Amino acid sequence: PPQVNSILKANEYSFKVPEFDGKNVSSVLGFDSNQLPANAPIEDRRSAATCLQTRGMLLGVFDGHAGCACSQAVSERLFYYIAVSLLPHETLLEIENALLPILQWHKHPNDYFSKEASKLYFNSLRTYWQELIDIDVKEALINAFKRLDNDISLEAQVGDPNSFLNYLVLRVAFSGATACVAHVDGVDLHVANTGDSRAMLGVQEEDGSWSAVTLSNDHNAQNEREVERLKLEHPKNEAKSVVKQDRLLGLLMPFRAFGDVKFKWSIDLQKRVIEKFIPPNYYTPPYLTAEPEVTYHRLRPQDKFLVLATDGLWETMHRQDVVRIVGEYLTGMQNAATHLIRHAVKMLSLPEELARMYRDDITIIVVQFNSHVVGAYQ
Ligand SMILES: [Mn+2]
Ligand SMILES: [Mn+2]
Repeated sequence: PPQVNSILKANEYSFKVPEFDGKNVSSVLGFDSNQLPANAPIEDRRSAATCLQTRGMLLGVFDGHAGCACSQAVSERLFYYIAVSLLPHETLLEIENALLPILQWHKHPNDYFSKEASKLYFNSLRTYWQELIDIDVKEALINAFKRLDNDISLEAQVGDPNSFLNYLVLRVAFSGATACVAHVDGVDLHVANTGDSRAMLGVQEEDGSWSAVTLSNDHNAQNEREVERLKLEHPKNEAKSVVKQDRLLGLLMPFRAFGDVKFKWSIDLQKRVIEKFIPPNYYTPPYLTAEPEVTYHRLRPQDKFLVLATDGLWETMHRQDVVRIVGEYLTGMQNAATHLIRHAVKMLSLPEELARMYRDDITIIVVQFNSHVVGAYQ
C-alpha cells in the first residue's frame, strides 16, 4: 500500500475459542470483526462475549445515529441484560448475596467500557436482577432488549448529581442505536434484531456453491410487515402520516431502535425533561421500540458462518456477494471482515471528512462454525 493495509487493519480483531483437551470442542470455532469509520468518532459498535454461568456466546453489532452515546451504551450494557435474563433463579440468588463472573468479553483494544457510568449501570442491572428474583431464550432476549431500552428512559429522567454523568444519561436517551445480536449455544442460533442491521447465514450447498440465508428482517420502509405494523399501532387517521418519505414520521430511517426517546416519550415529558428540542408529527406515541424480532435456527453441517453487519456493509453489496466472498475467503479460494471491508470500499477513496459522502460506518462480525461439532449433534 501507500499505507492502506495499516488502515483497513487498524481495527481488526479476531478470536479463537480455546481447545479443550487438545480438541476443538465448541460449535463455534472463532469469529473475525472489523470497523471502518465514515463518521468523526465512529457511530457503529461491535461486541462479543461468552456467557460464564450459562453456556452460549453473544455477538452484536449496533449502529448509532445522532451521536454514539447510545450505541456505546447498548454495546456494553445489552449483553449483561441478556445474560442476567438467562440466569436460573438459584444463580440470581447467589449474585444478590455476593462476586460470580458473568461475561468474558472478547474485545479489541479500541473498544472500551464507560469508566464513569459503571456504578450507575451496575445499579440498574442489580435493580433488574432483584426484580427477576421476586427458560425460553427467545423470551429472554426480548425482555432484555425492552428492559434495557426502558431503563435508558428512566435514567434520562432521573439524571445525576455528577454534572458529567447527568449529561451522559441524556446524550444516551436522545441519540439512538440499532441492535442485531446473535446468541449461540451449541447447535441453537438465535438472532435478536432491532433496526436495519443484519444477520446473514452462509450456507455451503452440496456442489460447494454458497447460499445466503437471512436471519433478520431490516426494520425500515422496504419492510411490508413493518409498515403494516406501524400503522396498526395508531388510529386509522394516522395511516398516512406514520411512515412518510420512507421514514418513521418523515424522520428516522430505522424503524426500531434504542434511545431516540424523541419518538417514544409524551410531548409533555420531552418538555419537562428539556433541562433535541423538537417533536415530529406526533399524536399517539410511542412510535418507536427497541423490541427485537427473534429468529431461531438449528445449525447444520452446511451452515458454515454467520455474518452480522451494519448497513454500511449491506447497502454496498448483494447478500449473495457477501456470503460468496466470505465463503471463498474461508475455504482457501488475514480476516474475513477485513476482506469484506476491502471489497466493500488499487483505489484510495478514503481520505478526510468527505468519506460520508461515499460511505457509511462499516462494522462486521463473521462467526465461523465448527462443522464436525455441529454435525456431531445431528
Ligand atoms: Mn449510524
Ligand atoms: Mn449505518
